[PDB]
Amino acid sequence: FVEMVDNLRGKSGQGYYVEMTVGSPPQTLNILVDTGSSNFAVGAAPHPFLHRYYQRQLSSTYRDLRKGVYVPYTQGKWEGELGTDLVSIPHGPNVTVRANIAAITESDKFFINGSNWEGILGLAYAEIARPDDSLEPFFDSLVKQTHVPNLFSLQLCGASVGGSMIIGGIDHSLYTGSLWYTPIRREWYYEVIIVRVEINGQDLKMDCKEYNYDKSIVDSGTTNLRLPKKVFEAAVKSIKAASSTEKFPDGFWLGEQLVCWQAGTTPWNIFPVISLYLMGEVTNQSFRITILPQQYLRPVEDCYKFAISQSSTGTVMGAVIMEGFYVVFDRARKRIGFAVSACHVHDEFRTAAVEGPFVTLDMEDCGYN
Ligand SMILES: CN(C(=O)CCc1cc2ccccc2nc1N)C1CCCCC1
Repeated sequence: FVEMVDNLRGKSGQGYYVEMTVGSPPQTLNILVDTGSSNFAVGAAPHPFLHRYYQRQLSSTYRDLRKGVYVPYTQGKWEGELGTDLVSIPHGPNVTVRANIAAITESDKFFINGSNWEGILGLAYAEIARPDDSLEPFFDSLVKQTHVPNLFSLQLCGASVGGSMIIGGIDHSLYTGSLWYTPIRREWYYEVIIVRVEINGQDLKMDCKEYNYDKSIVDSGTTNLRLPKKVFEAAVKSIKAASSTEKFPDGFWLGEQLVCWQAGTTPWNIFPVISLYLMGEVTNQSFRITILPQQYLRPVEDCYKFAISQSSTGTVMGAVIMEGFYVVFDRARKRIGFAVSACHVHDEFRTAAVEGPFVTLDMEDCGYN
């Protein structure tokens, strides 16, 4: 798989993008890899923050579907025109496909001033595809129209960030130890169930249904470990406690202040490891993934951001979790797999782990209905 190794680039906080081409002749764009959504959507107008944008008038293989899409979200929108064209991924499988494409023609707080990407790649399922599930997501089209296997994996290494998106298989050189799989609970987002949370090998001891209220998902497009509300303060409370070897203001933990140290020495030890238990492949079986403080204390370009934060929408295992591990989205088998990443950052004392099996009863009761 070397061709696809290291095919991802980005900037701290600005996401991961892969190079893609659209239309005939090919028009190259940097597209952001997002497992949190299901639309393939790209800039078509000369927005001032865009380096490049899709010029449909140049493409003989462009086809208007004569329909629009409106995608509002919490603090922003994008809006555009549906059509189809031929899509290819240079540092990826050697194929070319006809995919749905949303020509973005108006947006608000969508493009990042500074960033170097011009569209988004929705890697999740039809159910959450805008405007409706009849709009076949890109990856569905790829597997349907070639012999590329129904799976992809992501190794986010994290100014310049890099990684790999291995379309069609798994590159063993990218991870150590063993993959452990958690089932994709439903095919809309990459929904999974967390069955237990420790902070310093010490159970948070909360009703496990809290952890997946209303949703726990895996999302390359989100930066933070975002936790649900109750869970969040409970973790904070425990994190706050394990970190009593020093004080910080309330606004910090709340993601309203930065927190400053001296570029002489990185402390680290006074911060707790976080363990998440995820439902295993078998009845009553689970496994745990373990992040270090390097994963959740993120330098801003010497003050870091506490990269765990609260949420209304559920749990979101963002880059914080994902850069710890090789993540395999085994869509063929309705499961997500986790292994200790080969490129993740680690000191000499502690390390990110994927360990099992453990015994965990009533795991299905941790889901929400
Ligand atoms: C707020 N953002 C998040 O990723 C949070 C969760 C998320 C929201 C989305 C909203 C609309 C379309 C796709 C989305 N994908 C996501 N993963 C991003 C918006 C898209 C580009 C990067 C910043």
